[PDB]
Order: sequence, then C-alpha cells, then structure tokens
Amino acid sequence: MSLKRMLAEFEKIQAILMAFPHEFSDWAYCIKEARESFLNIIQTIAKHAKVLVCVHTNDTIGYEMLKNLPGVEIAKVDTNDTWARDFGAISIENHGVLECLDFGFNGWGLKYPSNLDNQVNFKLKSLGFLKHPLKTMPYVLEGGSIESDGAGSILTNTQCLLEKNRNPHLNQNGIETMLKKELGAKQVLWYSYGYLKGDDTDSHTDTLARFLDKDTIVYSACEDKNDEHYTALKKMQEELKTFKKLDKTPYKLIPLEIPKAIFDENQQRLPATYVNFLLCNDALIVPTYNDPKDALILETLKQHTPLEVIGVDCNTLIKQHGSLHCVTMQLYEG
Amino acid sequence: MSLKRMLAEFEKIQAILMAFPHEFSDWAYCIKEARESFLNIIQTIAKHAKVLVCVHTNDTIGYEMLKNLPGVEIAKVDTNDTWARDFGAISIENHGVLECLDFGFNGWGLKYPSNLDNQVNFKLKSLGFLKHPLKTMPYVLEGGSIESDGAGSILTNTQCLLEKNRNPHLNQNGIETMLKKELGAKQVLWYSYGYLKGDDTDSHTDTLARFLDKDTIVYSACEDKNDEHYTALKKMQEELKTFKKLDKTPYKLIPLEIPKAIFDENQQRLPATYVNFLLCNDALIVPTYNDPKDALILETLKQHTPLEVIGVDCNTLIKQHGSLHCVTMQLYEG
Repeated sequence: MSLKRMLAEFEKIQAILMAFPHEFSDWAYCIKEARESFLNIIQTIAKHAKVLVCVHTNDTIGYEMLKNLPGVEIAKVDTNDTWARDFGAISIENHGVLECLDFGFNGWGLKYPSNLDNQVNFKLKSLGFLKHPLKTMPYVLEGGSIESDGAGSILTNTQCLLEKNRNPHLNQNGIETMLKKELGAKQVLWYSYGYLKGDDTDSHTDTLARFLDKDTIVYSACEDKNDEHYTALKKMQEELKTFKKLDKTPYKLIPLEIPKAIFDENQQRLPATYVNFLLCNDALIVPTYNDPKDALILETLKQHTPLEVIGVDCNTLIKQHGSLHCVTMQLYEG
Repeated sequence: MSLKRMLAEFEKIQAILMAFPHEFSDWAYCIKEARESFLNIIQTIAKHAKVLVCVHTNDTIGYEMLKNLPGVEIAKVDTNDTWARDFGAISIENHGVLECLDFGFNGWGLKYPSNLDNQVNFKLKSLGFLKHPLKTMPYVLEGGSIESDGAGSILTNTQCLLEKNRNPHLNQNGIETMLKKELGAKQVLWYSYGYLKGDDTDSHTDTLARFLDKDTIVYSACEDKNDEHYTALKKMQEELKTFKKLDKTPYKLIPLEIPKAIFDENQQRLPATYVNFLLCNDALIVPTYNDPKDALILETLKQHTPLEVIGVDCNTLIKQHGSLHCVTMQLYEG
C-alpha cells in the first residue's frame, strides 16, 4: 500500500491473455471468419510471447483449433466477447511485489452484457492460471482506457473516464485520486478531444493516444480536411503537445494517419486505427487494414523503435468495432 | 448522516414511477400487446396514486397514449427496459429530511444492457421531476432485491446480494454494513433458499418474500410436491420462520401459492408470482394470471389488510420475466 507502479506494455512480458471467439456471442454471424483471423493473430503473437486463451466451456470447435498450437495454453472460461484488454486484470508492482488488479468491467458503460467478462480474472485465478495476488477493485475501469509509461505517468482521456456509467459518484478529481492510489500514478495526462466513428468504448485512449516508450507518444491523425475526424483529431494533437514528462520536458509526438474509411455490409463506418498495436517483447505487432497506407505506417514506426515491426490484418476484428490491442492483455511474472 | 430510515411501501405514497414500453427494447416483438397491458396497469394505479411515466424521447405512439391520461405525468427519458423497480431511486429519511438514493443498476449482474436505465434517476432530477436531494451511491443495488418495514428491518436474500456481479469486492458482512449505513437498517433478515424458474434477477426478494405490513411477511409457496419449486420454497419457508421483529417476537407468515405453470411461445416457463404486488395507498394491487387460483389469492389477502384488494392481469408482463411490482417504484414527498 505504498509506492506502487503500473508496469508498461513495452516491458518484459510473460504471456498475452486473449479470449477466443465463439458462437455464443456477436461473432456467431461470421464465426468461421472470426476463428481464422484470430488463429492468425494468435500464431503471430505466440512467436514473441506465450499466449493464454480463454476458450468457452462449450466451444469444442475452438478448443480443437488451439489444442496443439505451440506456445499456447488453454483456459476453459466463458466470456461474452473477445475484448480481453478491457476486462483483463491490470498488473501493478506493489513495493516490488507483483499484483493483479481485478477492476470492474461493466461493458463500456453498461452498453453490452458483461456478466461473464467481469468474472474472467476471478476464474483464471481460481483455476490457477494467475500465479499472483488478485485484488478486486470497487471501480469500473477498462485496461484500454488508460496508458502507463512504467514510471508514474498515466495517459488517459475524459471522454471515457468521466462517462456517467463508469464511476458516476466521483468527479474528475476523485478519479484522478484513485488512479494515483491504485495505479501509483505520479502524473495523470488528461485530454478531452478526439474520437473514432464506429467505436462505442467511449474513445478508449488505446485507439487515440498511447506510449510507444517512456519518452514517446503515438497518436491517431488525419490530414483529409474533408474527413469527419479532421477537426477533432487536430484539437487532440494540440492537447497532446501541452503534455510534459516528469522531468518537465515535452513528449516526442508521432502521428499515425487513420486508414481510408472502411464500412461493413450495412455501410456503417468502422473504427480502424494503427494506434491499437501491441508491444510484444522483441516485436511491435501493428494492425493493418489492407489499405495503401499500411506500408507507410509500418516504416514510420521502424524509425522510432529497435523492435521488429510486424503487421497483421485486422479487417475482421474492426467489424466488431475494435482492433488488435483490444483483443489482448499482457501478463508479467515477478 | 445519522439515524436514517427507508420508508416502507405501505406508507403514504405521492406518485409511482414507471417506464412505458417502446420499440427500442425487447418489447418490440409484441409492442402492441405491451402498450395495451401497460395502459391498463397505469389507469388502475392512477386511481390510487399519481403516476410519473418515462416515455422514450422517440416514442411518439406511446406519448400520445399517455398524453391525456388523468393523474398521469410524462417525463421524456430514454430507458432500456420497463423495470423501474430495479433502477428507480431508493427513498430514505435522513434525520427527517427526505432523500433519494441513486444506487447503481447494472442490469441484474451485467446480464442485460442498462446504460439508459442507470441514468434515469439523474435525468429525472435534472428535469425537475424529482424535487428532492439525489445522492449517487457507489454500490450496485436493485430496489426489488430489498424490502423495508419502515422501522429498521430490511428483508433480503443472499442469492441476489452476494452474486459476483453486484458488489464483488465486499463480503456478506460488508454488504450488511452498507445496508445499515445507507438505508439505516437496524436488522437485516437474510435467507438463502427459494427461486423462480424463468427469472433472471437472481431471485429478487420482491418475488419471494415481502413485508405486507410492519408485523407481517408474505411469501411464495407451492404444495404440488411434483413441481420443481416444492423443495426450494419449503426450505425458504423454514428460514422465514426463524425471523424475529425488533421486539424479539416472530413474524406473521402468509403463504401465496404460485399459479399453475405458465409458458411462452418457446415453451419456456415464466416466473409468475402473487408476491409481486404493489401497496398503493388505499389499495393493494395484486397480479393475476388468468389462473383458477387468482380468486383465492385475492380473498386470502383481504383477510390480512383493510386495504382494497384489486387484481390486474400480468400475463403480458411475465412474458419478459417480471411482474407488476418490478414495473414500479414509489416516490414520497416530505
């Protein structure tokens, strides 16, 4: 209960927590396509970190697909959806001791059912998959709505944290206080602008602005003044420029232009973003959308990291309004 | 913050909060039937207490139906469903001053979306419909899962309150402590048995055991040893017999046999119960299910209350796994 820190995603990762898609959710419409895509993502991540996949107790087809995958372990646990990033435990370092925090997940502001997602951490712990202390938190918080630099700086936005169906009894100050007490944040970087059409997580920061490293901040941008995102993303860029590290020096900002508009069978725009990447040990796995800009995005990133930049198609994922990072949650071992 | 009490349902009621059914929910399948039934229920309650109905902002058909109903006021507020009993504010008396508590409603353990339901109290307050202080509570609690006798005794069960998706960070003692601090309960009556097939509120007490008055407790029973409820309801009856008022004397128990099994188009059994009644000033409005037992239930109740016993058909309501009481929430004025 004194001097704790939230491990950064770019630190040494033991395994990546995921949840395989099943017929008992929204993936039922294209479950076949869902399985293939996830299988591809899983095999790619497995080459850089162990993978712990939650497979629904009545998901035989899925279990047989992951049963013999190298560097993949299966945990039989039911889920509502595959967004492990938002219901997965948050890992902190309490006085040097590793500790997992089981914050409440209520479906992005009670918009979707989450009776199973919210219990995943508990089940994984009782099943022995989490070899660390699991403390239950009396606050609603998604792992994708916050960003840690691993040194006291927590990046987040008001669009999500101040949403009425999260922690309504608290004010911005009350929420910032819990972030400092529960995550050990010494500085909370707040910004209120920026959004992604088709997204209903209330603008998770992991799709808008994130830490590439201790001194660098990556964010979504748009130059097409004709796109509906231009104005909002520009204001956010201005807000990000006011941020300062704990040493009072400014952050290195790296913009990532959003791909060309993408739509589904119902002509609904999807929230594609290259910001929803995954720092996975020796490799930086970045989402691609079969868009002319993919190649540029990858190269742009190779010039700000010694890590191997690998792209993986996420066109199937965004169909459900979420990308790569939202489907994962890193775990450590100390 | 000292000496508070939760007003009983059998006390002087100013108005009954309800939410009209609309096409933007599960009622869309039989919205026409839903409207008729609700209209009937509303007109019946209006004859004993004012009614405040939440009408969806884009529910024109509904607004025109309630627009000129005597003793009915309309508040334009969106909702997910019509269960005002579970998302409606809980009224207490703080040192004599009336106060409304806006507890969190997360869809009965995150089983259903509740982004709109959870915000109803706040919207009604900002719109001026609630002329009392509205304090936001950091706990999840449904009004139908608890019962107040108006004198310090709070009746409830573990099936609901100890459910993992309610207040997981607390233990039974932690929950009982908040009940004593927030509701002013001096005694909490706990029971762990009893259930209703087809119900997914996790056995709300308002469908199993309730206070008919300060000294009386009404509960659901079953004599058909062939029914799946027999064993469970009998154990609950034994638990209820151990309860004692604050003066150490036992409670007067009144059993109400559940109607003959009822099913929907998909042959799914529905949670019908006569316990889901409504104490409405000078009248006791009781649910009926066009079952041979209705007549008996009404007469049985007339012999334990000077109030007028009126029955109202709830066959349409139970189709959505809930009865009369679940569709209401009384409000006071002090």
